[PDB]
Amino acid sequence: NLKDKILGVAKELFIKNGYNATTTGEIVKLSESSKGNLYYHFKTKENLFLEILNIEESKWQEQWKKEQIKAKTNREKFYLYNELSLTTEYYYPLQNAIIEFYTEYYKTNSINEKMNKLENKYIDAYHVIFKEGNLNGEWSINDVNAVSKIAANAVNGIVTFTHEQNINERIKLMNKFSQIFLNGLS
Amino acid sequence: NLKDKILGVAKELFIKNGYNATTTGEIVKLSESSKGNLYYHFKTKENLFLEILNIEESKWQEQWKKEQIKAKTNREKFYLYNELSLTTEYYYPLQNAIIEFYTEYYKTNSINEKMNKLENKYIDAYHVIFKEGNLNGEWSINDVNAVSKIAANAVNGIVTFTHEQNINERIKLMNKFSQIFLNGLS
Ligand SMILES: N=C(N)c1ccc(OCCCCCOc2ccc(C(=N)N)cc2)cc1
Repeated sequence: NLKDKILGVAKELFIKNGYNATTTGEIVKLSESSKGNLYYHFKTKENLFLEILNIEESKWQEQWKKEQIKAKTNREKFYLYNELSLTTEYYYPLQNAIIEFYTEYYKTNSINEKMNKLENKYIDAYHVIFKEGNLNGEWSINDVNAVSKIAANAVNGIVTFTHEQNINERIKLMNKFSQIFLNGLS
Repeated sequence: NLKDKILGVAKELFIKNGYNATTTGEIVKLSESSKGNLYYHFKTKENLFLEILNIEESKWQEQWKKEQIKAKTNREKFYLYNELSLTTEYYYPLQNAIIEFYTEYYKTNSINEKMNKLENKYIDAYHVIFKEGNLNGEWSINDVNAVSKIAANAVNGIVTFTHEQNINERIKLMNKFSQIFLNGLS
């Protein structure tokens, strides 16, 4: 494909480099396509980027739904989601670029928007898990929205700022995290 | 001194223009030094920047030392340290140069080695708090190093990824997090 082949190349650079880093020049020279191409569906370069962010979040959320089945209690769904976060090839590998992207677009208002709409998906999984856990009586949270935001950010932190040491050590910490977090909910 | 003048000038340049655009040549002339002297003290821009980061960490340590007297118990020092981290990073001018530097060297090993000596210094704050907490029956944790790595990165995610919300909300969420987390340890 083409419209779907650019996405694929940019994704690679954005990760393999960063937002500021990788450039529309490089995107094109490693992919092969005129400039305008990136102008219809791809308004700006930050449009191509918010696009990739959309796919990835979709894909990771899809995979998680095709995987949460292995977890009976929501308590277990919480643990599972946090460990899978460490291994997916989706979304989380773009956190640095995103961090960077935000530190240079928070100055526009069209940014504090999309970058905040994508946040709804991001925290949704925890919302379902947490609200469902309330219905299922596993715990009793009155500020589900706050708790979901906190879990998602905390977890994205462990996933993102421990990205150097051994994966089993990480999975270990993440499980100890899920342990402590949930134990503090009640 | 000439060494400290290089550090001070570079720090300002990195803040005004960020990492990528700042050159050792700018640094040499503005501090009235030489490529040779700069080579002798730091070898490279990356190294120079890492040295700056260590000085910054010390300054941050010394500041924590004074501010933590506002907290009798370690339960308090925990709440206070997290809140501080969120508020001071909100207006820390080096954060962009730092974001630009990490997301651009978390691939190399030359650099990625030291970053961890540095990241470990930051995690120590938690280690001290938690150990002290044990010795005063505020809690009993048997995996101090571990809970410490977790608190550090979890807090870190909350500081880094919430960046699209009004400041009191973020402080509200950070404090809620400290409450939950400290609750799951008891
Ligand atoms: N001249 C001075 N007085 C001075 C100079 C530099 C300084 O350095 C501030 C660094 C601020 C950014 C603080 O960033 C974090 C992020 C996360 C955690 C955490 N997760 N614990 C802790 C700190 C402090 C004081």
